[PDB]
Amino acid sequence: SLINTKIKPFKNQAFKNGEFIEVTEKDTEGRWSVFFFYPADFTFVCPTELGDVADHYEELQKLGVDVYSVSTDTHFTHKAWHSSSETIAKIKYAMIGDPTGALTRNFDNMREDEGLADRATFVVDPQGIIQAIEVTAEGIGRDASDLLRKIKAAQYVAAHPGEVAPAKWKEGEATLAPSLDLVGKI
Amino acid sequence: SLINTKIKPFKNQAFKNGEFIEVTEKDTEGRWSVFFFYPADFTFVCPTELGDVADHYEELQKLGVDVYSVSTDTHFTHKAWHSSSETIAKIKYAMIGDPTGALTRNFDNMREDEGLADRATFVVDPQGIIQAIEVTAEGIGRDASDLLRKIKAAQYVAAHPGEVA
Amino acid sequence: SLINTKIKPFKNQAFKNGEFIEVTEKDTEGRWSVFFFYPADFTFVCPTELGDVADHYEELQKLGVDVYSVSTDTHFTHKAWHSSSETIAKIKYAMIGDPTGALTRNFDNMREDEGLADRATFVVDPQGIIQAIEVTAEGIGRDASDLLRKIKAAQYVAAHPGEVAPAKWKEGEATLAPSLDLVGKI
Amino acid sequence: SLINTKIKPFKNQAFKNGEFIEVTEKDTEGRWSVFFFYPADFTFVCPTELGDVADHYEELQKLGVDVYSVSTDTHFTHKAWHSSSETIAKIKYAMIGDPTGALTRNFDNMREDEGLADRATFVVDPQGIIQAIEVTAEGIGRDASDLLRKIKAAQYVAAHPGEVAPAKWKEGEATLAPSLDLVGKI
Amino acid sequence: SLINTKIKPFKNQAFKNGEFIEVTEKDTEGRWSVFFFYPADFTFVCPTELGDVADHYEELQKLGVDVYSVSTDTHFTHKAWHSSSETIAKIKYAMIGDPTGALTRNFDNMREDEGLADRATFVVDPQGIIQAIEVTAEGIGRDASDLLRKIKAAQYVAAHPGEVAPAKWKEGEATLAPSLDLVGKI
Amino acid sequence: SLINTKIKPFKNQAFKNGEFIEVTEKDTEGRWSVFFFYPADFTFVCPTELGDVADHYEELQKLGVDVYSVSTDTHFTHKAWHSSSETIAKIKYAMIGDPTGALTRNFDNMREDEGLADRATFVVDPQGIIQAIEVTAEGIGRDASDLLRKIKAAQYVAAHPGEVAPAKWKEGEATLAPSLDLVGKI
Amino acid sequence: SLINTKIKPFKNQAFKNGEFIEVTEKDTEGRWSVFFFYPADFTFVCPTELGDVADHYEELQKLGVDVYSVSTDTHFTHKAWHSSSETIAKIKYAMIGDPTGALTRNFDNMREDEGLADRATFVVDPQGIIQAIEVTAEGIGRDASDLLRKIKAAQYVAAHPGEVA
Amino acid sequence: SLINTKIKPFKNQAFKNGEFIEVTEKDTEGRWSVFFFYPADFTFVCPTELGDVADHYEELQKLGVDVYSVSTDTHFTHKAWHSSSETIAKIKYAMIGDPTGALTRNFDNMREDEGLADRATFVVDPQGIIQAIEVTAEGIGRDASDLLRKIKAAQYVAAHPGEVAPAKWKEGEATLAPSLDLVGKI
Amino acid sequence: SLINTKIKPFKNQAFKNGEFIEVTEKDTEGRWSVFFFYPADFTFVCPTELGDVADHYEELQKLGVDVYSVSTDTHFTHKAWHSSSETIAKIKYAMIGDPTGALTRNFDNMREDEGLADRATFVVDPQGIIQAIEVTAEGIGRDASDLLRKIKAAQYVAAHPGEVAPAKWKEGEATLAPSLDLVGKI
Amino acid sequence: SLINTKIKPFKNQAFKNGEFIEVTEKDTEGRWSVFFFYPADFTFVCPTELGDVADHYEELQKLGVDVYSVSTDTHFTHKAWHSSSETIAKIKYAMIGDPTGALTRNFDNMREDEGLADRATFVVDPQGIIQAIEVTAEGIGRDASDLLRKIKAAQYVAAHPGEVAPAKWKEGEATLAPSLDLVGKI
Ligand SMILES: [Cl-]
Ligand SMILES: [Cl-]
Ligand SMILES: [K+]
Ligand SMILES: [K+]
Ligand SMILES: [K+]
Ligand SMILES: [K+]
Ligand SMILES: [K+]
Repeated sequence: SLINTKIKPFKNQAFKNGEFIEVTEKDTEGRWSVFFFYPADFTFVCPTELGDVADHYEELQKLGVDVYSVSTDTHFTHKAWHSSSETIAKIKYAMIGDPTGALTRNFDNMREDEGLADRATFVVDPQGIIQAIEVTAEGIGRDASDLLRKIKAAQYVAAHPGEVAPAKWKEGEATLAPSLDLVGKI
Repeated sequence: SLINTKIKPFKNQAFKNGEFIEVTEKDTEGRWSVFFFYPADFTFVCPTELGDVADHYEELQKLGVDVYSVSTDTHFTHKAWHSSSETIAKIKYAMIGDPTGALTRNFDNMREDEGLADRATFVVDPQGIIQAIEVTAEGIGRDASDLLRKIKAAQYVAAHPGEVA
Repeated sequence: SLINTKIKPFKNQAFKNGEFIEVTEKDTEGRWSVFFFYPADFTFVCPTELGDVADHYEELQKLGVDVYSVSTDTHFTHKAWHSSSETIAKIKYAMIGDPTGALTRNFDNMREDEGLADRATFVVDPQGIIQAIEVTAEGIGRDASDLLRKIKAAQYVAAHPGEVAPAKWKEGEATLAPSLDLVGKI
Repeated sequence: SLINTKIKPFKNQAFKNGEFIEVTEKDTEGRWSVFFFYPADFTFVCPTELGDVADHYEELQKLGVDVYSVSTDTHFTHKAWHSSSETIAKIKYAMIGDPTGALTRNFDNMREDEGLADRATFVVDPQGIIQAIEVTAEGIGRDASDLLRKIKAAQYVAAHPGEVAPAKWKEGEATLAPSLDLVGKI
Repeated sequence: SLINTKIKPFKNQAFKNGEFIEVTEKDTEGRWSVFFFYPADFTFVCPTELGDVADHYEELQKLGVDVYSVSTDTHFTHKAWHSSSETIAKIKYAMIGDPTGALTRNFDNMREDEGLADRATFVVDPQGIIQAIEVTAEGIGRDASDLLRKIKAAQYVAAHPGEVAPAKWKEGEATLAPSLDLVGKI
Repeated sequence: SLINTKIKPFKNQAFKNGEFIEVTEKDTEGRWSVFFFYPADFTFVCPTELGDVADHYEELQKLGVDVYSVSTDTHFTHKAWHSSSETIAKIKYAMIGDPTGALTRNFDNMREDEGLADRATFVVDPQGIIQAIEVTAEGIGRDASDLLRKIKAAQYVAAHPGEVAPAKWKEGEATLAPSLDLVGKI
Repeated sequence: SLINTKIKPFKNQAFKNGEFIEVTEKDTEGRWSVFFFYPADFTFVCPTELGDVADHYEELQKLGVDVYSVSTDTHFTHKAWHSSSETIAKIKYAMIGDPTGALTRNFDNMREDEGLADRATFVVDPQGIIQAIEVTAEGIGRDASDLLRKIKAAQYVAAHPGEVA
Repeated sequence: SLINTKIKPFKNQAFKNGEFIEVTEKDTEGRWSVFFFYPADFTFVCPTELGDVADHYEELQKLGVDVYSVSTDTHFTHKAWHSSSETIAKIKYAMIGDPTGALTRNFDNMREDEGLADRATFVVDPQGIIQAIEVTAEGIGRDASDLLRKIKAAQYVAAHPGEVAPAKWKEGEATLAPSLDLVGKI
Repeated sequence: SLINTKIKPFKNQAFKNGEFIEVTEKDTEGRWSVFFFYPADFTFVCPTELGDVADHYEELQKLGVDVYSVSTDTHFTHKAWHSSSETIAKIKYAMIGDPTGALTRNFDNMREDEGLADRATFVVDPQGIIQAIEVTAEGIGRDASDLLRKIKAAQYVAAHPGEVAPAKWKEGEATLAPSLDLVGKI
Repeated sequence: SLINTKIKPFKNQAFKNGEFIEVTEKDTEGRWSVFFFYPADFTFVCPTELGDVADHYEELQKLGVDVYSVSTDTHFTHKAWHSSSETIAKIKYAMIGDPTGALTRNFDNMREDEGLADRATFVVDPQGIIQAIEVTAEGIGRDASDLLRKIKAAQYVAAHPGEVAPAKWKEGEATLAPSLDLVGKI
């Protein structure tokens, strides 16, 4: 999989808080990033997953995490969706348009026979390495709280090399210190 | 990704409740399955995660879900690990050995420079279709409760396609 | 060159008069067809050209001509655009979504570096043969009346094989009949 | 697709106002150029279209636009035709001969089974970029008035970048100024 | 060289005595044929040669020989030239138009850099076998009396097999009988 | 065809007036040359043709024209034939032997199934450019008077550039001056 | 075969006398080496053979010979096996883990359909040259005394090239 | 390695007890075989390894094991060596000559830059599967008694499937019975 | 290498005792054949060798051996040579002409830079198998007596399979009978 | 064909007069060399030919000619053969072993299906050029006296470049001098 690989260069237009901006990989350097892919704008389902990320966005920015939602629609479409839907209107992070499919293909996330991205979330660290990946079928919700947890854990191992976060790890809980004597002990 | 693709045929030995059994894709037919990959027996993060899945195993079995843990170690090694660790001894689901690495590569989950599988979880429906995928870096834990929630969502949308807004 | 070539098979979803439908090359067999490509929904030059075609749609249907607008946006986006623009709301012809870009490539009409189609119009006869092509750069509008004139002329020539319609030909004006005697005499 | 691509180099003999001249792409640089392809000298639809362009050549020159008609006949034949037809006699622009077919193939406009060019018109700006294309079937005549309209719109857009001419736009009519604000409003 | 090879199939339009016709390889079956290539209509050297052939056309028809002049101009152009020039107006043989160059290339007679044929003459027998070739350079005119001489000699060789026409063979002169005894005796 | 191409380099042994010599492309530089190919020594038709050329050899030498007869036999064989035949004994020009076939193939004149050259004559100018070609079939003899006619005409064209020899041009007859005014006047 | 070829570069983790160490070809330079491959930890034939080499290890060390056992299991597994079996606990030479299988394939010794090494022994001289090779089927035992004899013969011919008839 | 693979077909001449015979793989079917390779006949070293096998040959035949020694010399050379050396004279098994190198290459045992086989011994069971392999450098003796041991062990596991022979196994000694309960126990 | 390979099919014209004949491989079947290649007719070393074979042709015919001399000259040249040289005049065997070089290349005997065959002699048995080859440099003569010796030995060996003729073997001398017993004894 | 080609580089071990040596192409530079190939040591026809060459070895060394016998056997085998055959014991020239077959393939002399060389002899001059080749089938012996004759002739021609040695030429007999006058006169 693309776990533990570096993200590839990209250049896309985006809608962000009433403005059109350009995003490239250079904007991700030195930062934590979340690439949040979804198939299409303006479908008949409430865009809850994106709204749930927007609800957590202040906290994600406090942790220095930037969020980019991505679909193969244009930034023009994103802007109209943002005006037409109260849920989407809550989004203050960048909505990237990827009509060439190139960003989606960099993350190996294209449904080629449909021309739409799959429902994938990628966590990328400040050096561009992918640290977590989540892909679900339609109807299987992506929980923004499990995403926050994973990010906090990724930030923790980065700040404490020599330690690993066991299952269900949360802040305050015990970590493990990989060693010879710990081999076969747990 | 492999989302929404059918799992590939496989044939592997496993340790399960004190015996060595053979597992193939025919054992997954008509059942919900969780393929739980981890890098290596006799290490550290791997057992807490495996133990957390063992703690929910009764519940997963009430939902018609089978669990298969997979690493590139042999079934011999799993048996030995099951006898020596208190956390692993709780496991009652099948521990598959994948020394040729074929099952891992079928799930595109190999660390090729280490010969070990990445920390990946796959939810596979009764038709062999992969419905959820999770992969994390060495040190970021999986949450068995989030896995359960997803499995319940997957079962619900299968039973009731189209219930949305 | 796609002039005097046969259209290739396609299968696309479309928005037409409040519903979603499938459109394929078989729906064009036996009919006159206009494939009207444009780059993106929710932009500026695109709606005026599409509305202008919607104004001639009653006349075109009386001539047996079906209209298909095409962009690489999805059919969901078309529907949304249709509900929010007064200009697009008057479209009663099929709005095809081509997110894989396969129909656009069939017509060799993709801006590959943008993932959007160019501003191209094609006139296709009942046998699937393209009889007229028009392509313009981003800021130059098309004129549906010139489009109509070309369709009428195309119909005449199909209906009168040993005749040809000269420059600026309108219904009822003097046509020419290619022969040995007429050679070099105009 | 040739829209928005640069014309290729060429070198051809042409008949222009009683003399044979050489035309190359260097003659087109810094000028607006119309390449008017037609299938054959001493035929029927071909002269009426060429005469119609001649009727507008005074205005086109006034706007800095050069015209080049092109067929696979030789420049010798164009001269004989100029002398024998009262319509061709009024042509004051260069009548290019393309017997190798090289210029016709640069514009991808050969009828390979006939060795004759198709009825295509290309509008080229001072930088060599193709801004408008029109191709019609053998029996359908082109309309010089619509060619004029397009040239004027292409010239306007060159001069007012950030503006675009909507459908049916003519000199002295309202133009659109793309902005974030205007998206989805028309 | 193409001496003693079979002509390849062809299908070309032509002008012959005020009418347009189709010529193919079937029209030459069972007949003797002269393919007279020249570079271009409405030029200078070409008509004098074509006229010289026209003068000898009755004699040729008596010998069962058909003439086919060829250039890469169209049959429309040949008609106009036929009406235009007093030299060309006396041609009663078929003027083939070869705008695709296929017929010229079958006889490996194309000037690929000009798209015009060279000045070549081919004698073809009733079985389609080329028995004589003549190619001269741009500006050197051919002479039909030579052509007739070669034709008469070709026909004798066919009607009297086992004999050969020596240099300067004219009707009534001695012919050689190839044999073992004659080897090195001349 | 090879008309108006430059001869390729060659190196062959030859027999000339009781002596063996080497001939290369350098020996033809600055001179007019006639390459007279024939199929085989000690045959029947070949000597009569070679003799006919021998008769005209003084006239040719006055015009600065050198003769080179060629066959795929060796120079040893040419000598023996020179001693053996009264027709051949009168040849004072160089008899080239081309047993490798390289020289024959440079002139695309090989009968690949026999390993013998066809009956072809090539006129080459001082710059090595072929100005006239003649190929006849096994058994049709060539005529040197024709050859001289083509040679004299080739030389005039070279010494008076901007003029062209019409059909049947002989010394003293009118020549054409290619121009614009003359197009379609003949 | 690989007889008389130079061993290829490698980098692997090993268990040795209670610690994890890294082993590369630089540790073999200037020494006589025995590479002892076996299919899998926590099995049957493998330990008797490994124990027999452990019984001669003091002697092999008196002759300047280093021993490396190799299997496709991890160094973690070797450590666990060393703690649980009385036969393996006697091993004081390095137990190399080869999970990517690179060291095994360098010696052309992989059972590709099992992901396990074949039962092969290689004797490698101080210049990296392979001087003796032995490979046996599953179930045919290696003889550590025959190995010793060969190592002594290899050392003798190296010291005294040409002493024959 | 070739361990546990089937031997490939072969056809070689051999010297055996004063006679020349032919050996193919068909002679190995249903039998145990030992292929004993060695570099060359008639060198300056006493051929002890081959003599040591000859000393054990009666016993090997009682166990139904056939022996074939192989080098790239001819069977002619083997026969002369057998007459000249007392050690070689003891050999009653087949001495195969392999001058094409094909048998040696089937067992991947060629030193290609020398054209001699390496010092390899292969034990092959009645189904053609290689069960043991031994390769040594020069001076490192192959012990025929270790070979007998291996063979007895190979024959034993074949006769008692479900059992394996541990290290140093000899007849009378205990075997192991691969089972789950034995896992990690030894 | 051609020793012990079968001759390839061929079809050539030849001069034999005042007539031209066709020779093919079918003429060689069931006969012993000598293919005597030489570089050129009317040269120096070539006739002395050919005459020497002629001196032995009576004996060769008596032994059922046919002879074929071969060069790249034509059969016409062989006849002229037969008439002019008292040495060649005594040749009663077929003098094959190989102007395509095809027969010479079948025997791999072309001097590719000269288009002449090298001085090679091949002995072919009734089954088409080449049993003896001799090739010499340009200046070295072959000896027909040694050719005879070889033919007689090849015929003896055909007749006494299991026997061989040793060095210097001549009719009625001791021959060897290969056996195991004779190995290493001579 | 290896006639008149240069020998290729080689490096082989040999047995010569009681010792083992290396032989390469450099040992032949500046000397006359005979490469005498034979199939196998310890056989029947081979020794009589080799002994026969050993009988002329004193004469050959007086002529500056070195002899090399070659087989695919090893040099060890040669030595052994040398010690056991009365015939081989008289060989004082180098006996090359070619177990890789590389020298035999250089001379294109391998029986690939046997791994043995054919019965071929090559005469090589001081410049490494092969001047004579002889190959015979398995039972036909070579004659060293014919070999000597060819070497002498080869030496003469090298020593007298404008001369050639005819058929059956022996030292002192009449040689020929190729020239124009001698053509066709023998
Ligand atoms: Cl385009
Ligand atoms: Cl050969
Ligand atoms: K799209
Ligand atoms: K043309
Ligand atoms: K493993
Ligand atoms: K030839
Ligand atoms: K050999």
